[PDB]
Amino acid sequence: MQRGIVWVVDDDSSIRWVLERALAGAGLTCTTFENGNEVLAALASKTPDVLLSDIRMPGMDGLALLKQIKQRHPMLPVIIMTAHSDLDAAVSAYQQGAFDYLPKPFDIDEAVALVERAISHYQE
Repeated sequence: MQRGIVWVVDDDSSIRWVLERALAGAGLTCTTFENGNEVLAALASKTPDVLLSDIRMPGMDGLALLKQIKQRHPMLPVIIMTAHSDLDAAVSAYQQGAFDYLPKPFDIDEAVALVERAISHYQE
């Protein structure tokens, strides 16, 4: 309902700036690493309110990371974020139980509200 965890794994300072500039400014918990690999160590420990997996970056990938949140506990809200590459998953994801497609670059202005959009579904 108010504030929450925000994990964004991507390889780009351009998307990391606007992102951290939105959360840190909105009081939302800002979190970043680089590739799904890093997020893994954090995933096994806890689960964010919403993450934007990336399937098109020099870091690692989005399948290896999504395979955890999907297997470990797919009940959590997840959003697919990437470019034309691997965009085919944008469809299958929906049938699998995806939330939406927030490709980058994007406007954090809309993301800030989209972050809670899913969290609400699991209102405590």
